[PDB]
Amino acid sequence: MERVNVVGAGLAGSEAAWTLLRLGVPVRLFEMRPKRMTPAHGTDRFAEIVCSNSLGGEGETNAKGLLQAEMRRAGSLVMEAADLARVPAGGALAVDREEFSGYITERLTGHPLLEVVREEVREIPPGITVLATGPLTSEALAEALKRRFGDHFLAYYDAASPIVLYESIDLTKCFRAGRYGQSADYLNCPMTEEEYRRFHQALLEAQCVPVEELARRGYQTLLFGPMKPVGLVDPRTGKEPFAVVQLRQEDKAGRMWSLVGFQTGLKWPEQKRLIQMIPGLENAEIVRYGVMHRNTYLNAPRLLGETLEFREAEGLYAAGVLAGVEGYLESAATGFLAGLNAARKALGLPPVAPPEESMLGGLVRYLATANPEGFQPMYANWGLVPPVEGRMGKKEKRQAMYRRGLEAFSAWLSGLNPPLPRP
Ligand SMILES: Cc1cc2nc3c(=O)[nH]c(=O)nc-3n(C[C@H](O)[C@H](O)[C@H](O)COP(=O)(O)OP(=O)(O)OC[C@H]3O[C@@H](n4cnc5c(N)ncnc54)[C@H](O)[C@@H]3O)c2cc1C
Repeated sequence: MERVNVVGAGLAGSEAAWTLLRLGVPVRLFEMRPKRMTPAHGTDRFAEIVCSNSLGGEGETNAKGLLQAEMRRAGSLVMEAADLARVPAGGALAVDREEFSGYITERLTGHPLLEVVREEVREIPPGITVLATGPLTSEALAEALKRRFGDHFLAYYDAASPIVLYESIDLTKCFRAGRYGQSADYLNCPMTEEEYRRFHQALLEAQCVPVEELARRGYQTLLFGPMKPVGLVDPRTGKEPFAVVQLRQEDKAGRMWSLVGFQTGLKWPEQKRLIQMIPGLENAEIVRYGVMHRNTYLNAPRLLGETLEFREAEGLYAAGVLAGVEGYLESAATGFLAGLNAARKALGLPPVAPPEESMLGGLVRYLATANPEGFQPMYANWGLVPPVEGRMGKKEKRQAMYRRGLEAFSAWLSGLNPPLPRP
């Protein structure tokens, strides 16, 4: 019909291309490597794994585990490669990285419907196009995306604060409120002077400014910063608290709230330790840890639909880190969806999206509808899907969520018209 462009042959680009091919749609796959390398890549292989060889935990209480199962059910090339290249790593799905990318490279390159172009794409290609250029998207394409969609809707670094599950918050210790300049819908966690003092020092021991760097500059620094109580009034004392930690709603459904101004580079167990010191958050469940690093991505809530098609550019898609996710598997899975919808478009069919119970479904809903102001990248986590009701233990609830999501995803796949062929 029409040959579809896929820009970038990483995790997301490789899966997109494959999905197009599986549906008999011809692909033009651009990859600048090796003509131009990124600071993190060392080969010219498709889907090169640049760091850890882990695709995440595979257990039935792990959100990444559910996403693995969905992609396996979908006949994903990345999962096929991963299962073949698997090496023992207790708990996690880990791979021999060269075998993995070699297998993926061979399968794609040897497909007759696939044409590979070894060039840096400097402008958005016309026609039906999937952009999947990753955290180290070439500067020229990044600037082309800004020119086309707006210079505040692409970032070159993230600065993400920890996000906690709302249902894990002890709300008796908080209050909704804003100060002048703020929306009245922040959650506030008040601290006494002694509570702040101990918090500040634990932060020293834990080691757009990273929050720990502010502590390091002194006791007063945080208080002048993101923990300033000015303009707030505790309705439990009728007074302005000594200090506060504010939380803001991140997802449309309200299951996920971030700590305001808590961008951080602390190790994950240190973040957990620190957050559980905050009144209201003592047994809060962190579902997305804070990070700050070089990372090119689009503001998905301002730009994309749940289908991963650009809302204001028909037949254009983003996948992977560029689309606002984080993680090898998350990149591949959004690659799959974007490739599926791009293929459908080429075939004159309307777009689809997985259900909200599935991890991929929960993930793309979040990309499309999360809080757009200061949007940060998201990885798979249980905050993304509806909870299971009950008084049974956490592990049992999560197992149920896993089973319900994989079942919803499988039914969705089965309903596909046209269907994806068996692997
Ligand atoms: C240093 C580092 C460490 C990471 N560690 C982990 C980790 O431990 N675990 C984890 O889950 N994830 C990790 N990631 C995060 C992320 O999940 C991976 O980067 C993942 O590969 C993202 O998939 P992707 O397809 O979106 O991007 P990529 O896999 O990077 O694919 C993008 C491709 O597009 C190409 N490209 C870029 N610009 C152009 C252009 N203009 N024209 C043509 N081609 C272009 C690139 O050469 C690249 O091949 C890490 C990332 C980095 C940078």
